[PDB]
Amino acid sequence: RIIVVALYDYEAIHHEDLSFQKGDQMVVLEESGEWWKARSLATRKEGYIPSNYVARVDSLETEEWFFKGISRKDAERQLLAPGNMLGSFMIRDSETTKGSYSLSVRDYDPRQGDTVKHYKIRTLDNGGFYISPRSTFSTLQELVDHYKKGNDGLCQKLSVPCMSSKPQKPWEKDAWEIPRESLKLEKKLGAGQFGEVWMATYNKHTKVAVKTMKPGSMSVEAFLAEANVMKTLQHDKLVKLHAVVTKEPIYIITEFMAKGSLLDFLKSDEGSKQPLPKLIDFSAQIAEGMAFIEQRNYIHRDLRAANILVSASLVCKIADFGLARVIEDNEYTAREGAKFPIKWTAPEAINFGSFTIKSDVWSFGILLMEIVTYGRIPYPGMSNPEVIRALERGYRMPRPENCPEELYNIMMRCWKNRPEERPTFEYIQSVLDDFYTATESQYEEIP
Ligand SMILES: CNC(=O)[C@H](CC(C)C)N[C@H]1CC[C@H](n2cc(-c3ccc(Oc4ccccc4)cc3)c3c(N)ncnc32)CC1
Repeated sequence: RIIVVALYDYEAIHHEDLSFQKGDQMVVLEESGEWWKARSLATRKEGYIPSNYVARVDSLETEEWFFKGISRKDAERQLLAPGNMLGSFMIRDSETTKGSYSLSVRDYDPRQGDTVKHYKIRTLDNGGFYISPRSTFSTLQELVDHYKKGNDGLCQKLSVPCMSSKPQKPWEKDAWEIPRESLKLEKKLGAGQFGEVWMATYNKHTKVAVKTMKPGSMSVEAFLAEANVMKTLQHDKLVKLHAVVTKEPIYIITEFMAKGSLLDFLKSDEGSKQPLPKLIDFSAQIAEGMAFIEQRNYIHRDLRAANILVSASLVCKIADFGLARVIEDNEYTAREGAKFPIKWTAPEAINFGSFTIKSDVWSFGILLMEIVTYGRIPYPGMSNPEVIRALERGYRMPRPENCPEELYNIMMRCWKNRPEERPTFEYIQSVLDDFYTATESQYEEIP
């Protein structure tokens, strides 16, 4: 008997889904995938449930102020989102002390502006918790109630839990290769060289995006082989690949991203007004996604701002990872013109077809420049031959206005002519994640 309790409200969408009042209790039967088979004790109706809507009855996951499965950086982004107030907080699993916890608190001061401060919650050997030795607690709930009453050494008195929203429904069971009839294409979002993108509805209940590839552009078997790898590249900063239609014209079904391409967003009324530290955060998010791709020994091949998508909450997600590999070169695709962009591509990829994670690093440097110029064409005033010849002679784009020198230094590292001399995305991710807090302590040393 493994027992869980519902967190959010969820109703039937598929064959056998159940009732989810905000506080119903159930027993887990099976645990394969993100959909769990389970039986309820309330009115005892049965079927399948979304695992991310439930939580173990004795676990901290039931608490409003506990955020399971997020990082320190995630925590900071979430707390700094609009709608949160001074003293907004969360408790999360510690990233640097396994089994222990961390408290993250939204702070403000006129010098540093909006920040998030982090505290180590230590566990007592015989039970309980403390941040400072003079104030111990039997439960994390007692700790929270204590610091809601007064700061007692913290940067702020705790106010309310970090705002959150009901998570995405997990994708339907075993609906990887889906029938084309399951999709109603509702709005064409754009047309490109080798296909179109539509907003669509999947089986009357789920909003998705559908990339519709032109006949002649891809092979079903080649595409599917690659797509079966793509779908496993699951990370908060990569766009989620839900499903495919494995018949020409091949369809690629992904999560819908409300603010479209980062390139378009940077050139929009709203995006053109993002302050520099937000631009840096965008850059960090993309680098986190690319560090994942690097860790997974994968290659993007066409990294640039056009292929970054932006969510309604301004989360950046990498799209089209690996796709260029399975776009075919034939009479059909040739009729369009110009497969990959010279100004974004590493010289060894151009010259020899050597695409690697290091040519992606080169491209990332170009993307950084796209970001800090709000979407300007790379190498303004230069033709493609001019770019290639200048690069060969050690020319690189100069630092533009409103670009921190350290950011430009990262670009210059990305643009080493020898690929082995370019940094790892693991390195880039670390320097961008800590861009403004490099000389600052990890956690607050509270007395
Ligand atoms: C004037 N501006 C325009 O015309 C610009 C295009 C320019 C920025 C170049 N117009 C474009 C701007 C991006 C728009 N777009 C593309 C995708 C997408 C991307 C990749 C997908 O497939 C994948 C394949 C492999 C791995 C991951 C995903 C699926 C959907 C997408 C989405 N999921 N949600 C929302 N908008 C999306 C479409 C119209």
